[PDB]
Formats: sequence, C-alpha cells, structure tokens
Amino acid sequence: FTIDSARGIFPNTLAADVVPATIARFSQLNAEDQLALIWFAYLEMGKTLTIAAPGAASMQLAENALKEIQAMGPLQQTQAMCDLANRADTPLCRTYASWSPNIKLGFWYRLGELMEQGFVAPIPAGYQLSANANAVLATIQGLESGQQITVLRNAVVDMGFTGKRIAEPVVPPQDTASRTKVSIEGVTNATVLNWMDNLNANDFDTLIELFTSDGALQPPFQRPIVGKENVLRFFREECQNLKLIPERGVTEPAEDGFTQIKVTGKVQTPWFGGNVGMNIAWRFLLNPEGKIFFVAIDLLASPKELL
Ligand SMILES: CC1=C(/C=C/C(C)=C/C=C/C(C)=C/C=C/C=C(C)/C=C/C=C(C)/C=C/C2=C(C)C(=O)CCC2(C)C)C(C)(C)CCC1
Ligand SMILES: [Cl-]
Repeated sequence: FTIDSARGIFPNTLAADVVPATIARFSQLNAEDQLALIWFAYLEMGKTLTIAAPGAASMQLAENALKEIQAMGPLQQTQAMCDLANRADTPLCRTYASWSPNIKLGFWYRLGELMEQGFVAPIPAGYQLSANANAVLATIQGLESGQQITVLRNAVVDMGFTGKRIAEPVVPPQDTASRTKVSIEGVTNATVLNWMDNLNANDFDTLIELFTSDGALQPPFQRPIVGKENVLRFFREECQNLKLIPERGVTEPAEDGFTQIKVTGKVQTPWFGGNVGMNIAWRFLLNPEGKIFFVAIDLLASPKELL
C-alpha cells in the first residue's frame, strides 16, 4: 500500500459525493447568484438550525476586514462580496484566503447579521435566481442537514484568492480527569480508541504520535494530508472542539501484518452542536506496530450507510 492506493480500502463505503457534485454546480454560477443562493439557503436553514456565535478571537482576526467593508458605499460592499465569490485578486480576497475556515465562516456570519439589520448592502429585494442557480438551491434544500452545512462550509472556504496562515489560538487540551472514553461495538483497537478520545479532548500533540512519519489523514472530499507536520497543522487550525460519537466497527487484517478498521457513527461541529449529527465513517490502515499509515473520514450518503 501507498497513501494514494490506501484511498481504496472498504470500497463498499458510499460517500455523500452529492456534496462535491453540488459545490461544482454552485461554482459555475454568476457571483451575485452564488451570494443570493447562499442567503436564501441560510435564511431557510435558520428557521430550524441555530448557528453558534463565532469565537471572540476569530471575530478580532476578521475585525479590520469587516470594518473596511462597513465603511464602503453599498455598491462597493456588493462588489467586495462578488470579488470574494469570483476569487478575484484583491487585497481583501488575499486577506480572506490567508484565514482558517472558522475565521472565514465568522466573517460571513457577521456580514449576514449586518445584511439582516440593513447596515451592509443586502441581496436585492425580489431577487430571482438564474435557471441553474434555482436548481442548485433545490438540490441543497433536499439534502440532510449534515450535507447542507458541508456544502455551505466548502462554498465559504473556496472564496477569496490564494503563504501566510491566520488561525484561531489553540485552546489547551481537556484536563485528564474530566475526559470521556468512547466505546465502539466490535472495536477494542487502542490506536482507534486513542484517536477518538484525544480528538474529543483537543489533545493534538498526543494524537499526532499515533501516526507513522509518512502517514496521512484524508478529510471528507479532500486529498490526503501527508506527514506529521501537515497533519498537526490541520488539527490545530481546523479540528478544535469536535465531538466524535463512533458507534460500531469492523476489524480485518491487511497485507504485511497491517490491519484495516472501519468505524461508523456521528460527528458534531461546534457550529451546530447536537442540532446536526453528521453520518461519518472512519477508515484506518494501521501498520504492524499499530501506528496510523492512513485514516480517511467520509461523510456518508445516508444513515442507511451506517454499519
Ligand atoms: C457565505 C454567505 C453567507 C453566510 C454564510 C454562512 C454564515 C454560513 C455558515 C456555515 C457554517 C457555520 C457551516 C459549518 C459547517 C461545519 C462542518 C461541516 C464541519 C464538519 C466537520 C467534520 C466532518 C470533521 C471531521 C473530522 C473528524 C471526525 C476526524 O476524525 C478527524 C478530523 C476531521 C476530518 C476534521 C450569507 C448568508 C451572508 C450570504 C452571502 C454569502
Ligand atoms: Cl468545525
């Protein structure tokens, strides 16, 4: 096995590839239609799902960009938002591209509040989506909530123009005494249990020691992130305050004393807490010493894909 060939383990696992399909269709749209479609999706989703407030540190890091937009005339505000959607080369688009996903999300959270209050130029009253945009919004509105929030996040992350990296401060790991231990039907493997428990505790320095030097982590619909430096950076920038709720799994040998393990269960993002449970598979390829050579996290097509 290489990292790229390990991508093929448990080929029965049906991922929610409607998510990248929908992002590809979204990406073709006119910029004003991209912004209007997300505005409509976010207004309707907000009737049943409450988004958690951005953290104080995130809002401070986005404050100067938000102040610049708030000082613009309405036409310039709309143009700045279109620049982000179009991935135009501007100072604002370069600042935005330097940000972690959580800072980008907090930026748009605040613009949404200001658009609702009427202090930043809103989507025009009575705005009608293009033929392609109406169909993209219909697809999004038919998806499970876990898939909807993944489409919105991926759309937000893809905006701006791509280098210096700006992320939220790393919060200290949970005190040992207060930590929870997961149980997984079928799976007693210490590496897998330690994975789940250390991520639930934000203990990234313990987590990274589970990997081989050349090991990789593959997030949903992304390429593998290879080696301890790049994986630890991903943990610290993007993986704080998750709740992993694994349910059940299966343990099999792989070539050369390797072990392949598949776990299914749910994950909560701190943006939605218990209000959105994403259906997830973990696919592990462990070397003979129990180190992680490869771990993939898949967003599942439906609850029918849970073991
Ligand atoms: C744009 C825009 C607007 C505002 C949009 C806003 C405000 C959207 C907000 C969206 C949000 C807040 C979405 C959040 C989604 C979060 C997700 C989907 C998280 C998933 C995490 C997972 C699945 C992690 C799994 C992992 C596991 C389990 C591991 O074991 C290892 C690590 C890792 C792989 C990370 C307005 C309206 C103004 C209109 C104009 C344009
Ligand atoms: Cl998150």
